[PDB]
Amino acid sequence: ALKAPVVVLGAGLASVSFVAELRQAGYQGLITVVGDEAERPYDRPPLSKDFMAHGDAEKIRLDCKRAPEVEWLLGVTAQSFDPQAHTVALSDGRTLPYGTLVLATGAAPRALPTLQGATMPVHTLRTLEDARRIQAGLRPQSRLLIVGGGVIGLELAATARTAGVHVSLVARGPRLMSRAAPATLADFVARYHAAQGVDLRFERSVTGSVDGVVLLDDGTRIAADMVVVGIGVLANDALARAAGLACDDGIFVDAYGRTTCPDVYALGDVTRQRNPLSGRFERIETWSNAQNQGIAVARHLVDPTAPGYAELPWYWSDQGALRIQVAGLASGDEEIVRGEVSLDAPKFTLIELQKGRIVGATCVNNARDFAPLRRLLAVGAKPDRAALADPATDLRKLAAA
Amino acid sequence: ALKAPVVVLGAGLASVSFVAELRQAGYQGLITVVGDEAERPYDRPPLSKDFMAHGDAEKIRLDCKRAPEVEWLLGVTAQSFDPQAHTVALSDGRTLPYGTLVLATGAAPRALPTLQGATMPVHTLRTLEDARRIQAGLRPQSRLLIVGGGVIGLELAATARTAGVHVSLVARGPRLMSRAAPATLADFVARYHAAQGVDLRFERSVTGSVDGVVLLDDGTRIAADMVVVGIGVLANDALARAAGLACDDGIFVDAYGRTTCPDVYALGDVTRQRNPLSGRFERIETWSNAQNQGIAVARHLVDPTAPGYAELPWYWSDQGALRIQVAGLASGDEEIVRGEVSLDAPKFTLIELQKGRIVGATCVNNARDFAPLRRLLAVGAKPDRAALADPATDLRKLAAA
Ligand SMILES: Cc1cc2nc3c(=O)[nH]c(=O)nc-3n(C[C@H](O)[C@H](O)[C@H](O)COP(=O)(O)OP(=O)(O)OC[C@H]3O[C@@H](n4cnc5c(N)ncnc54)[C@H](O)[C@@H]3O)c2cc1C
Ligand SMILES: Cc1cc2nc3c(=O)[nH]c(=O)nc-3n(C[C@H](O)[C@H](O)[C@H](O)COP(=O)(O)OP(=O)(O)OC[C@H]3O[C@@H](n4cnc5c(N)ncnc54)[C@H](O)[C@@H]3O)c2cc1C
Repeated sequence: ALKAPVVVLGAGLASVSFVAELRQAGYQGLITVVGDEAERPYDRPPLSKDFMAHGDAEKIRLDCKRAPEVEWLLGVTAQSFDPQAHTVALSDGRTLPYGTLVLATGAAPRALPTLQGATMPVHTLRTLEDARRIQAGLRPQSRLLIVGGGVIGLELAATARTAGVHVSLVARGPRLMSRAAPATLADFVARYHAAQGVDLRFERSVTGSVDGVVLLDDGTRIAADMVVVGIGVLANDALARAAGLACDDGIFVDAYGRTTCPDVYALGDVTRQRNPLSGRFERIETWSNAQNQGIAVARHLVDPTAPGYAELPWYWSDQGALRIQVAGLASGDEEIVRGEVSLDAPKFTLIELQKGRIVGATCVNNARDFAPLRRLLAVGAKPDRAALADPATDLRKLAAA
Repeated sequence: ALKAPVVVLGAGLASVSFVAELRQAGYQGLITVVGDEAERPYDRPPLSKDFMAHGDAEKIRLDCKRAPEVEWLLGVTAQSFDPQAHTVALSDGRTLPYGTLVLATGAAPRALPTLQGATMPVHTLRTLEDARRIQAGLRPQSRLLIVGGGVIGLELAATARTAGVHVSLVARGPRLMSRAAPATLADFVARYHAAQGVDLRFERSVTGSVDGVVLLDDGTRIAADMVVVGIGVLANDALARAAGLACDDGIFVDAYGRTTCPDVYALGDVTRQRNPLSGRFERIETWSNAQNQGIAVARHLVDPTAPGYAELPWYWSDQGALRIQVAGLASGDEEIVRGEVSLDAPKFTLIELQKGRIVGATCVNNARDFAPLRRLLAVGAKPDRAALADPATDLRKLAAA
């Protein structure tokens, strides 16, 4: 079952979390991790946040201390694996044997086809190298165009505005954060960014570019010194596809992290997995999934009596003055708004319900509300909805009860 | 790998095809098939076609002759399996051991929630029992309402009209055959059915029913003596879900038929699998998939050097005077029409292309064109598009070349 030696492909958060849990759970056999980036393993959320603003990579490294006795092959690419021979072929000419192989290769930013032949700077923001490259170009009074309405681009937008950079943003949909964000939140977030000077263009797509100017599908133009594309990511599932595993922009796994190939597991951004709230398979793209799924899969490998991965989804985003936290589903049949939604000292909570049952929650500048709401969400609580609205109500009391 | 004994859950076409191929390929160990219907294994396409019209079940049985030495447990339901203990629990109190378990449990018609409390006859059409029940009610001059725009309902519509039954049809979309049928075909098919007296209602949904009358979302009513619901099917994946396999309205499998649980495979209508033309996972709902996927998975189990399942999708439908055949994708960036599209002696061929490459084809009353088109499709031929249109052109010559 858990057969030594263990080989993990990828050295991001999912991998680090997985190998630390293997050790903590008591597995003492060989663990080897192959990571294509020549970087001490590091966390990505700071890259569009404090790192983009302050530049110290030694504040963003992951703690591999809870993972003793691991050989990390950094700067090495796994090129293929042979699931019959139980081997992995590496870019440096070496081959690793495995008893258990774990694919934790993450995802990469989607390229924008219309900007393929561009003769102006066009970047994406995924790696430390990407962040350093973008940061090197955030000159005060320069012009940045962000393509896409997702959180990472909005975090970059806020960071750029704080740095004195002019920011325009083009999104193909009618709202920001179309993925897993309640409309009420998305609308407020647009109002916030507009108030901070972001030039927002909804329902537009990029059709191309000429001599430093980006073209839009309404026949207009946006001049910029740099474009940062953030229209989503694609799973890094090429090795899985070539080896015959079931994949579709993501490696399909069950709650034990098993792929369709025996002795091969997958974790984190590279996986397509069940969302227990929707009951549908989705590629979850969050820090909490990478950590939590890695831990759960490791725990169950060492102790097969342990339950499978069962945590419900959530994420956060830091956009200037907005500390955003979102859990569960973006919508149900009812939204309750706790507090006022205002640009004057923003602070509010949203609760999404389905037939009286909490299926999601949002907190903006209210971390204290978020933890008990996630607990109510996890048990599918059906609380009094006037109480949920009632600003008197203490949610922590509710959660403990 | 292929470990004896073999147990298959489900005794439909996928199962029969799979076990016959195991025997033909040379596997000589135990094979036991569990089938919940107390019926000699039978094919479903006749149920909305000649069986509905003539009623002889002994014309629709599957040939199990190429599957010698198989014990068929008919009228028995598999209630669960334990993938650790390698056992299956049966409804008759017995337990089967397995070395290799194969889930071939098909799919069941979706119920229409708005008709749940109906006090008039409401049926679906999947089984021999269903067909006999519906047929018993096809009284000449009675009124039948079909809900859904799919092929099975249209086949029933044609059969009913031939039997002197008045037929109305409600579809929520703007066209018939919204799934895997080119719009050109769907439009023609509607014209055909309307000409044969079917009362077609597009862009309407059923909101309920009262005392023998069905209610629609445009505020109107349709009286009927019988409703047959055909709004699609849902995979019978409950045993897989309970046992911890990756599922989402269908059991995920790779091209070897492997699920995420070692020693457990799945075939046919119950699977969600890669469509090589789209490169996306889909639940394929066709006779040819059930047969071909069953054969390919069996072949590779006996001979691991054999390739995985690789056949491209296709189906046919018999609707009165229309013998419809459809292969590949419904659309690309180009459609070529061979022949005239006319209700006067219907006979035409459609070819769908993507950047010059054939990605799909349709034949109406032209079986001779269909076989070479499927061959051109399989190799992704890029033929001369004037030649493809040119009625002189012989496609069989093209295919052999
Ligand atoms: C800028 C940014 C900001 C973010 N902010 C937040 C946030 O505030 N909150 C939040 O919830 N989430 C956030 N995320 C998301 C989060 O960081 C991801 O969910 C997480 O990184 C996924 O971890 P992972 O280990 O699965 O994948 P990854 O971090 O992508 O790690 C995979 C590693 O494997 C490597 N690899 C791929 N193929 C091979 C190969 N063949 N051989 C060797 N190595 C290979 C990759 O290059 C990569 O280094 C952010 C992400 C980014 C990029
Ligand atoms: C009326 C009709 C007309 C059709 N016409 C066409 C056509 O013209 N062309 C075409 O391409 N396709 C057609 N099809 C589709 C085609 O028949 C299916 O794709 C095919 O039946 C799928 O085969 P299967 O073996 O995967 O599933 P099934 O035929 O559904 O067989 C599965 C069997 O497993 C049983 N089962 C489920 N759960 C259990 C359990 N726990 N224990 C034991 N047994 C269980 C089921 O009850 C069923 O008997 C038609 C289908 C129908 C219903």
